[PDB]
Amino acid sequence: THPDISVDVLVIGAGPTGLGAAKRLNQIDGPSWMIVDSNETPGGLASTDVTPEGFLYDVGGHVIFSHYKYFDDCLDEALPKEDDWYTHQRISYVRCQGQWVPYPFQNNISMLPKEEQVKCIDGMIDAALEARVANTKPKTFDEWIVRMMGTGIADLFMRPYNFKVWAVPTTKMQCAWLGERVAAPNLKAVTTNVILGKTAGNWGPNATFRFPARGGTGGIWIAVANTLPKEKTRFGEKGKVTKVNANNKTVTLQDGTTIGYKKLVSTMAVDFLAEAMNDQELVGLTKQLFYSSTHVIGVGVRGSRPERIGDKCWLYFPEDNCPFYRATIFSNYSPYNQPEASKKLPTMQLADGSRPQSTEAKEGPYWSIMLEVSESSMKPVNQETILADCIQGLVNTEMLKPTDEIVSTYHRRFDHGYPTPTLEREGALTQILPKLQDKDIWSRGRFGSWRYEVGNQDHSFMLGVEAVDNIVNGAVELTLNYPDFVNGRQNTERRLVDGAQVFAKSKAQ
Amino acid sequence: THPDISVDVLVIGAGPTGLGAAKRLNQIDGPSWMIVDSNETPGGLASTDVTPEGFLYDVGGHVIFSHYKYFDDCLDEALPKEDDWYTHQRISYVRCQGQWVPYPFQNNISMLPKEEQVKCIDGMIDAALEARVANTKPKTFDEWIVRMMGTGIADLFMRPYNFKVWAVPTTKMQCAWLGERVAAPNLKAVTTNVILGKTAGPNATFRFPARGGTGGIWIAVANTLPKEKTRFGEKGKVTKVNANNKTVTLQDGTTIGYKKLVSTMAVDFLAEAMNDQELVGLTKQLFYSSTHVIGVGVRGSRPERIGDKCWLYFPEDNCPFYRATIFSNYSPYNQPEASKKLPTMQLADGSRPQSTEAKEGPYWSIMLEVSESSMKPVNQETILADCIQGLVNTEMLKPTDEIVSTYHRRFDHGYPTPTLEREGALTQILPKLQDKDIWSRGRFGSWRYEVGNQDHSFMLGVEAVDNIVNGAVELTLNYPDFVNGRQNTERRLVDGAQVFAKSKAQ
Amino acid sequence: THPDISVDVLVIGAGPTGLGAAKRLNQIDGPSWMIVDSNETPGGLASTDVTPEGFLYDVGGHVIFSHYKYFDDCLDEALPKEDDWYTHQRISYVRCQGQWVPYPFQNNISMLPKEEQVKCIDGMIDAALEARVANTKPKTFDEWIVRMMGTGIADLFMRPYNFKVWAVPTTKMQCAWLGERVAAPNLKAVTTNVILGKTAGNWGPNATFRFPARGGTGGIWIAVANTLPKEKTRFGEKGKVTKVNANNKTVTLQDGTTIGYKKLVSTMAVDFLAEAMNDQELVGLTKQLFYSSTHVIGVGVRGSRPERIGDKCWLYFPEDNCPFYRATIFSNYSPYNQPEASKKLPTMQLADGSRPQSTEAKEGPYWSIMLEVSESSMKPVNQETILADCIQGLVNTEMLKPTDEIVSTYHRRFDHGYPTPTLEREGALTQILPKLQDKDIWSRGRFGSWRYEVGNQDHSFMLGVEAVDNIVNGAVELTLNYPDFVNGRQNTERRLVDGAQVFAKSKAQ
Amino acid sequence: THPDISVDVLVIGAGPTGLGAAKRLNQIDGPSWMIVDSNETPGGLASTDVTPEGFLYDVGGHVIFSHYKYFDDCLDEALPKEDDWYTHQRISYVRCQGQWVPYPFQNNISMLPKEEQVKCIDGMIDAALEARVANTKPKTFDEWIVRMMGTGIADLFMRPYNFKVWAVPTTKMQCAWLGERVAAPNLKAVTTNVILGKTAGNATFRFPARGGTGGIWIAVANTLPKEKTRFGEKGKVTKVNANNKTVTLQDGTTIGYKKLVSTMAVDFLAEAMNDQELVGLTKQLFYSSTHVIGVGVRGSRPERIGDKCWLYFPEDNCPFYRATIFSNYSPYNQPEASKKLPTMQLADGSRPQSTEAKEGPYWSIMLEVSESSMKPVNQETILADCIQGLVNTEMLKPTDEIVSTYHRRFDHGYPTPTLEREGALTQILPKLQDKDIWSRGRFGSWRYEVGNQDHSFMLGVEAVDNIVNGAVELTLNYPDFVNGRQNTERRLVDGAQVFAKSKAQ
Repeated sequence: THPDISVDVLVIGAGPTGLGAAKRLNQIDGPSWMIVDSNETPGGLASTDVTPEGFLYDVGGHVIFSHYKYFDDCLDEALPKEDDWYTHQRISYVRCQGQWVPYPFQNNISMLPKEEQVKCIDGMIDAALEARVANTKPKTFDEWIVRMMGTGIADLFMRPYNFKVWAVPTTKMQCAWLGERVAAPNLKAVTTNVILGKTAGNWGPNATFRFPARGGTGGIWIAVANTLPKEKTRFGEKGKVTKVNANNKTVTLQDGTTIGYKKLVSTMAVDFLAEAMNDQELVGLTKQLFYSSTHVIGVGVRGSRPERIGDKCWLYFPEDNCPFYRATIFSNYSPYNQPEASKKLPTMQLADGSRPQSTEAKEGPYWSIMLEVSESSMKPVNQETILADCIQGLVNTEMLKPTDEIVSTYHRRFDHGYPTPTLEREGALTQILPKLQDKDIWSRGRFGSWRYEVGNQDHSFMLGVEAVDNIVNGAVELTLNYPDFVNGRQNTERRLVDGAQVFAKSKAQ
Repeated sequence: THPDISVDVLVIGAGPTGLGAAKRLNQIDGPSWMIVDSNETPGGLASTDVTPEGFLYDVGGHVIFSHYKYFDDCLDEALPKEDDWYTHQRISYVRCQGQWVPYPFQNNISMLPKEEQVKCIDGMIDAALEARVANTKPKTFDEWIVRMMGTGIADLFMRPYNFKVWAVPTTKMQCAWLGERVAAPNLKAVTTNVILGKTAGPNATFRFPARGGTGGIWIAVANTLPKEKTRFGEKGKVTKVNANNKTVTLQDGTTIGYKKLVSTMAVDFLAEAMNDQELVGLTKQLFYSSTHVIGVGVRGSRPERIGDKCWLYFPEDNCPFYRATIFSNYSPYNQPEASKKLPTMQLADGSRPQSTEAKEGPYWSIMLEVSESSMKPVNQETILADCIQGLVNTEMLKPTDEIVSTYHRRFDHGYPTPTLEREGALTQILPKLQDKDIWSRGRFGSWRYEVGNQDHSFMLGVEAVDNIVNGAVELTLNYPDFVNGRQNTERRLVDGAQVFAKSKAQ
Repeated sequence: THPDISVDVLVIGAGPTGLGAAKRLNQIDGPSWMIVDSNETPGGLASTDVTPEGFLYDVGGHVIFSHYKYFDDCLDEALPKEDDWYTHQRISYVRCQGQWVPYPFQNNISMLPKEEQVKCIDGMIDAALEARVANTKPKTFDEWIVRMMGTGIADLFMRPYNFKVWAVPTTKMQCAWLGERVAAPNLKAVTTNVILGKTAGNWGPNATFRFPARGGTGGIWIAVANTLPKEKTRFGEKGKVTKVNANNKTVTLQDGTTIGYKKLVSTMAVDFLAEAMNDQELVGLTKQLFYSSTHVIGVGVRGSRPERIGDKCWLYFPEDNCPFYRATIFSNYSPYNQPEASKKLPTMQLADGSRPQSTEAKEGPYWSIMLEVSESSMKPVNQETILADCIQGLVNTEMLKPTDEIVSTYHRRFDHGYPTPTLEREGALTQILPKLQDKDIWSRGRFGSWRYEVGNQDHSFMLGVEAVDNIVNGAVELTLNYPDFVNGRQNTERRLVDGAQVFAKSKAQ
Repeated sequence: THPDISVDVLVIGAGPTGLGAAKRLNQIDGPSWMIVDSNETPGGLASTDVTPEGFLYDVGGHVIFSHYKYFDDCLDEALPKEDDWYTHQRISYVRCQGQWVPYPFQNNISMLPKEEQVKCIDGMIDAALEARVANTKPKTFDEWIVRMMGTGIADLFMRPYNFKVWAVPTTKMQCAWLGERVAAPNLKAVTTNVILGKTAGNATFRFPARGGTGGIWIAVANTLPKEKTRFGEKGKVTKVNANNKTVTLQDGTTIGYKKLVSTMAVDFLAEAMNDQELVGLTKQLFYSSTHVIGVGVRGSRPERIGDKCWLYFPEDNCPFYRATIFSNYSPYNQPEASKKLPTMQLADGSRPQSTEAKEGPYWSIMLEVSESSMKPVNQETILADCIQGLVNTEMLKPTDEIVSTYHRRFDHGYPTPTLEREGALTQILPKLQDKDIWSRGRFGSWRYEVGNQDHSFMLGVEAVDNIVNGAVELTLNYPDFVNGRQNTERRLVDGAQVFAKSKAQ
């Protein structure tokens, strides 16, 4: 019984990964292919929501750094205008004891209370002397943190911050995900800055990342998707997969439609994939994995951008005076992420939670704040009070004066937000992925692979690109199995226009 | 002006590297391509010569272990019959003080005289203690050796042997080529064997062609190539390379135009043919050694003591060769059958035969290698006599043994020497050539011994093409450690592209 | 009220320590002095007992190495003839798995089952590697052992043997007592003998110790005591101290006699001293000290000395096929430690434990075996049965045949056998000794100072000598406070005839 | 034949070492003894000279820390009044880049310029990381310095300073002499101070109120029975016959001894013995000569330099390696304000306005300069260069009026801890010992570790105690042992003397 549709390669999911596979599939333009997604808007969790008042909010951060030229070609194609991008300085600050400590944290303890400085330096001196002798590798994320920068810096930043991040204690996670690099501290660099009292960090003006002028991050994956042949695309309720028969290689859609495939590139969460296949073996193995939920809170506020935050990026918060682990002045990325000044809007509430004087609609200008909070069984989140608690924190950290007028609020909860690099992660993945692979199924992506190391928009995109390259050209899936390898090098070989397309085109001439 | 022939991808050289490139270019079957070689018989320095008496002798050894599936696939295609191959045990012995020490050397010191075992163990104990503290990497091959297995084993084996091999002292060579594995000994392993007296079944295996020798593989492989895209013989000899206009001048005058050039000739010859004085200067910084390949056919049965098909390494001074093997053990067709009659040329002791009568066999064969360089000269007139004598000293030939054949050929460019100055030159030479759309690859193409093996060189060409076409990462070129530490299964002789393009017609 | 007797320096106890003080006091011959002991026979716990059948047994071992020339002069004086001493080779064996493993045990594992050789070598290799990096000192006797020769040799010899010796597990003892010599194994030496199958250790022929030709060890201290002015000695029931009044510097004897002193050198067990002072403070502190009891078993046997046991030395037993931790062929030290061959003695029992054939008295020759068993609250000893167990042990270790005729037996139990180098030892001693010192009481000796490191005859003797030298000439008590210092050097300065005596005799001339 | 005099024990030299032997010989009061010295004034190179103007200068420093109670007892006896001593704080400074770095140097790098602190901490971070792995002992003085405090502190202070002191590069000297304390820096201690910006290293030493340091040894000698002494031209040793145990004096007097305690320089001793074997071995020893300069200045003492202590100078803007405001130890080391003295010259070197003698008050400075075959010293200009240095280091204003100058050169100033030292002494000392000669002292034993006044004094004390009571010579053979502990056992009144007195009663 032949299916309704028959393609060589079927890509499920129109996120960075899905589009990655699709963009390479369409570049090779050889075997037949098709891409599906239950959402009519391509980009997935890399999209950009908007508020009724017109405030944009990235659901999945932004690419501050790409490791592949291929990824760059694909972005340059979608948004080819210099006016499509706003280059920004890669900045970073850590909120510690009423201080904005620039990245990296260690090289800036010179602006912490001197007593604290001592506890830190001593801690590193211990880590530096133990490293000089260390003959083993760290077993947990915790051990990895100590060895790298002593207990002192381990009690002020890393430990407490990484809990608010992964909602899981550092002792329950592996550390191989961080890289192959030796866990050894640099005393000279840290002591020097303390002595000179010198402060530094970020990078100027060389280290820069680009952000899309309009539409937020979602606009990027939208533009890319539009470079595809629309007949091969299938987005919306018509593209929602409900059943996956790995045995006869047939996918059933929600309406009932069935698609046959020779190779399957799945970018949905593997735990969902397992159920769609109804394989109690995979469902059992997938349950061994672990993830955290994330609350993306947004806050629009009237007035110009406060001097004390100026040029921006993200801010890390290791302390207790706030529920969020990181924040960001999203208004600093592009003026079009907010309504213009002329736009008039009523004030919903003040920063202290008080009532607005008047309900009248006053005009801008406007600036916007975006932040994130993690949820898991070890770190529960009150869905109702977390938005108000964030606004409180924004005040505690002195990012909002209680007299600040909030014009817009935002709050969405993502069940699958962070593929946790637990200690049991690989023990499970070393079974799951091979099994799926035996069924000619390439499960790749942030939750398709379940490896945070390669969950970035540039990594995920290449996962798809490489999964395909493997299926067709038998290319090695580097990013999937060797994160350190790709990260520690400039990947420039593969381009949007390889010698194949060059020769086939000059072939006509 | 337009050249006589014009192809997208021109491959120069018909060795494993060249044939590797050709195989991928022919698999992809997209962009126009052509492979040339000044020699009319494909295979290059991986070919098999034959003596007038009928003895086979490979000139570039054989593959004991493949690192890629794509390499196996191409071999299966050239020799599809099980009968085309013989499977042998991977084994190795070091001749040290009248003893045959199993590989690996350090795990079998229990074969050495005990007094010597002490000096080895003590040395490793020093190594083990220093490794516990080491915070840097070895800088020379010699440093690496010491850290790995101490001075005891260094003076007994590693140091003397590696000079006989590279014709260059261990102190003049880098050590990164050996891999990125930490230079630290394993006492517990070494001590255990000595204590238990144990000497380290199915075992791992390698395959050798039933007929033709190693060269027979590359001939069969080249046959699966569209003959019209091949040009072997004096008609394919490259005499000039114009990198500016991308044109290659053959010996007969024929000119070939290319977009991409995969050159597999010695990069010092390439620079010459380009008349690029800059490259010639840089290329002079590289170093290499010359190898003498000697072969000896002898009447009678094989010595009982040495039945295994493998390598025998010789660190000592009682023989000029550093490497030897009973080539007749690999396949019974590397030497004439028993019924064939041949006269005795000389006895192993160098004496004269009693008569010139042509008698029957059977026959066994030995091959051995000798290295030559400015730091290690070789008398080409007496080297063979010295080898035979050495074959007596190592008790591989009785002075009474009857020698039936002698083979002797000298290869100018034998080994690409991993010197301390190598990468210093190669990081200039390769990128520049790359800026002219020229992929200089291979044993002497890229000059890296780490990947100068048959299976490595073959992939250097394959990957080079895959880089030119599908924009693949040349992993074997820039990351020997990576490809060597894993099983390269992805790339196949039949990839998804061919499967899908074919089933499409259906 | 004034004491019946008055001296400047009073020495309580006529063991090696007390005798040492007396000898230096008689040599100086300046300040008035007197030495008392409740025992009629001088020598203390370094005496020699005799069985009815005429077998000698040292209750306190014998000197195998002198660390001081002064100790030599005094022995030379007491026993001036060459026919008074027998010089023997310092040899030693450890009984391990049916093998006599020469000292040191590590350098002779080349005699154990090869499977054992492996576990030992690996252990040392681990020890050698950790030592190269070690930046701290061992805290207990156990850590010190592991650091020296790895767990392999630790589980085979050290650990089990040292419990049988100290009646306390190696984890409950300090290791400062062993010396300041760095705990690091010698791999090359050990592996060499294993490879060569070489055997050596019990040094010869210049590593020698001398032994008294007659009277056993006890004869030495009896001869040494005789060199003293008898009117200054007071041994027997007339010399028993029953009370010490530190406040008015008076001692009360059993008969009621009182001796007044300026300085007191008390060589009795410090815990008993505290009790004879009625000082509850010192009694409490002294309770924190720990000791073990020792049973000394003797076995006289008919026949010549077997060939295997051969020469004169000590034998160590880590294994539990015997109750004793060390044994010695006491008949090899001197022919006069047992009856002559013409002496007729009946057979008491056979080694197997059965009753002999006839009760008739037969001739010799005879040989003797001496051994020791420790006792504590953690290692109890059945006093009624331990003798038969030792004899059984001698059979199991194959020192006696079941057919060997036992002619004599000996069994004495010493309550205070060994001063135990527990972890709490110096916590108490650094309190006890100073307090007694403030009262002008030099508490010195095996149980006077409670430090086993210097509890030997040669050490003890000097503890007394140096105590007197400190009292009179203000000398430094090196042996008491710096064990390593004296042991690691040749003490030749102090002689039985110093310049003081020489210049006084020549001034005479 | 028989000698003019015959004693059981003869002591040669009335310096701290010799007097230490005489003090114990007299305390024991048993065997016959006598002590000689070619100088009528006892104290040796621990004496105190005086300028014609009335300024005192110690030729051999002063004790800042005693390691023996016996040493204290003997000074207490010589100067029994409390008014005899002044107690000052133990302190010292290093002059580095117009800065006064408190001791110890490392713990006060927070006084150096910021940039310099980086080089120093970076250097120590290297030293600390290497010591964590070190498995051998330093072979030279230099190696010891590099391991202890890194190359930064080495190039800035230690290396250049030590050459000015020993007149020999740090690479030519052993390092056992500094002690057996593990050569390893303390980062936490050093970093803490820099971080806290705090400055730190009560602890005191005593200095005689009158007569300077020499006054001490003069009083100590006075406690000896004069008939057993013999100081002056009459006590000069000119010959030593070690075979018949007879010493000849300059006048011709012959002294017969049983044991000889010689405290003269061992190289001179060998000469006086006419023993070519020892003379040869003695040549392997090395020493530096020292110049002791004294400056008398009119007016009050500079504000910033009020503490009486040592000031060390590693830099080359002055020839001296150490200096001290000797006028801060006691107001009696210089003339009283009412004293009238003419100005000899100004600190800038120029001439005075008038030659009239004006009143004080006065203050004083002393400094030391080393000399050797590897560090020559011009004797005719060294004084003027030291004055210039005092100006460069800003201790003297070019307008300061100099009222007195002192300059003496000592051939045998310091016993150099060279690499060859022990190889020579382990032969020389035993050989003399076999001849019943106890060659002890600063140049008698040649070991700088124990060449201080408190050590030297004990070298004699223990030499006698060895000859008489058979005591171990700890100070001679185990400097670390005696230094790392408080030596309280031996006292000026031992139990021997208590029991002899109470025996009379």
